[PDB]
Amino acid sequence: MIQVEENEHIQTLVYQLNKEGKSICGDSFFMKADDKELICAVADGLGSGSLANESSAAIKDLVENYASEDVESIIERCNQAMKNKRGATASILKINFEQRQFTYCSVGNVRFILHSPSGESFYPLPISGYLSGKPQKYKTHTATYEKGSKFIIHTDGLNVPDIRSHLKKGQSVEEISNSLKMYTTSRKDDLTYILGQLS
Ligand SMILES: [Mg+2]
Repeated sequence: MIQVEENEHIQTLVYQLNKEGKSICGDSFFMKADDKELICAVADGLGSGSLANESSAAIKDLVENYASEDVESIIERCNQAMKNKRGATASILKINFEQRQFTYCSVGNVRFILHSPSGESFYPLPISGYLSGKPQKYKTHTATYEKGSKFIIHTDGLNVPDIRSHLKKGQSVEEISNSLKMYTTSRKDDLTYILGQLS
């Protein structure tokens, strides 16, 4: 499944495909852009079956409902919802277009890379553990992006040797998605990513 969106400030693409032979996806995402801001999130539930989905879906729902809150507030609501669930790894990104500012918070192995035309990339290491409902010490990143920046948020189903290179070379989110096609054919795990290109 691919879904694309565009406005004056960003173009996005969401790709999601299940593990080969698996009916219920354990990954979830949420994406919403208006003329002023973007909210998005990607999550990968622990365990299997309906229980992995229950966990990542709870995140999708909370990010949509609480989108106006700061990322660390949203992720903490997500953490509380994991109590008595399998838990999930997750990443939450908010962008304010007028300021060209983004904020980011994550726990676990859902990765985020933002590539600047200047050749700088924001590429945090994964934070160990997962959202389990137990106490977290969140790390929130706040920074300015330059026009022309491109980014990806992806679950562990996408395993690419040099993701930065794909972002640098691609001229649109459709091109970057096509550039990643060889990593999507095996379907060893659920695979979810969100691409963005920022004006
Ligand atoms: Mg996974």
